[PDB]
Amino acid sequence: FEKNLKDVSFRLGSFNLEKVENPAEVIRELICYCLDTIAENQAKNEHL
Amino acid sequence: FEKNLKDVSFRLGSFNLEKVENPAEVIRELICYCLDTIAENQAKNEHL
Repeated sequence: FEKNLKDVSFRLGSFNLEKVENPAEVIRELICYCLDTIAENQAKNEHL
Repeated sequence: FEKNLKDVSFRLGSFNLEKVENPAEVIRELICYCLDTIAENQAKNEHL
């Protein structure tokens, strides 16, 4: 990825990543994080 | 699906599902809505 400016452009960062075997387990943890973090905030929103 | 009491399960209903042809895509939509629903209730929390 790079920081694009008005008619000049320069390098920001890069990762030589290495993928993994579990598309599902990854997506599960992402969804579970959201649904938990959602729910805790609606509890706080009631209390406040 | 079923409800359990009197130490046994009791069917409440049934569905014909169909396996979905575009799996990763409806998953995309779902995690977008969840990331929104975090951010929305988080914004309400800060205000409260």
